[PDB]
Amino acid sequence: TGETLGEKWKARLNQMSALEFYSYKKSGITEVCREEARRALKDGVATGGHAVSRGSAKLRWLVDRGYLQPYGKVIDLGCGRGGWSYYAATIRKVQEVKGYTKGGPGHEEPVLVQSYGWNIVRLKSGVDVFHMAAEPCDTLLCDIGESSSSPEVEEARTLRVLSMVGDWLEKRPGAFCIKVLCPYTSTMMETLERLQRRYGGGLVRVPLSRNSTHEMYWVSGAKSNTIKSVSTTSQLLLGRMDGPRRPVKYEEDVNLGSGTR
Ligand SMILES: C[S@+](CC[C@H](N)C(=O)[O-])C[C@H]1O[C@@H](n2cnc3c(N)ncnc32)[C@H](O)[C@@H]1O
Ligand SMILES: [Cl-]
Ligand SMILES: [Cl-]
Repeated sequence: TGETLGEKWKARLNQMSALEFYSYKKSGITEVCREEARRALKDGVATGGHAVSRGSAKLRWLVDRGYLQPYGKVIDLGCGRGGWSYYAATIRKVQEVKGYTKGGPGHEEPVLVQSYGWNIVRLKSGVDVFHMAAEPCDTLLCDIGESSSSPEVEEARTLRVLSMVGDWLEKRPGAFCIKVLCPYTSTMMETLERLQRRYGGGLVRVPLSRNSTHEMYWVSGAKSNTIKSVSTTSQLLLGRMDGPRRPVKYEEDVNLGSGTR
């Protein structure tokens, strides 16, 4: 034994041919079509309302359902191109958005557009948040955690992120949304129970996530049980391996409009 449902999922995923993998990875998931956004942004459209990444749709999914309620000064850790920061800036109660990402050679760089509220956004590349000192904020967002074929690596990278965000959470933001790349190992589930006892919130699987990642979002507006919410997600991803391939559900891409606040 000792294999976790998610660890069993990850092995199977590892044992899957390329062929099994790419019909699996989107089997039955929710998705936005980026074709129009990607073309407009390539051409230089800044006021067409496009999201700079699929990230805006994911945060929209959570905010549309109250899984979190951004407000005040938003900090966006690992902001990449900025999908979460620009989405944050359209929300009425939000007043300031500060995004930080590493950028450079292998890493997404911030994209400058003029979606609604763009003028309260500042994205800063060249920042390794692991060496950034924590600062107060009202809404704490973190979308760091890069996929790996090894679950030991994914655990390691998730633990590293979670230790870092502890210092930010100790400043007591009222709202938060933290990517947990690997929630599925025994160490992670225990760690996550402990964090939830101290800081509240709970885990949510965003259905725009692909079947090839077990990521879940630790959000201030959930009250869910760690073991049940993570195990439920492992069985979901296991069960989409055994059935025949399901179609993708598209939602509309986000229209972030345009204009200053
Ligand atoms: C792919 S994402 C950004 C997704 C974003 N939420 C959106 O909607 O566009 C996570 C980002 O974290 C950056 N990152 C990874 N490690 C980092 C670190 N130690 N410090 C700062 N940024 C990091 C990656 O380059 C990556 O672009
Ligand atoms: Cl990472
Ligand atoms: Cl990452």
